Amino acid sequence: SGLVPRGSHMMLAALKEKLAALKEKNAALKYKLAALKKEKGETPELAALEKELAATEKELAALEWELAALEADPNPDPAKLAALEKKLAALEKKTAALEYKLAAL
Repeated sequence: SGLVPRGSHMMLAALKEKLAALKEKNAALKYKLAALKKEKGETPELAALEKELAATEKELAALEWELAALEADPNPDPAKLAALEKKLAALEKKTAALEYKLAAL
């Protein structure tokens, strides 16, 4: 099997920390968003951003279950780990853009 088990073990740990950092970063945008909702009202723009945040929070919770099941697998599928890394990478980019967009409002 070579370095396949070691690569899966290292990628599992990297994705676990990546996901936990995304959960904290996305939850912190709730407080800034609610502050903007209080200051400006629940505008159509702020309402749409709240749905994005809620949807991102919902997906991170589901991907966390997927990561939990892969961590319990004695031989996790490297293809599932690679696909999970790609999803988290895209969620990182959406969260970074939402953070800059909330700071600009």
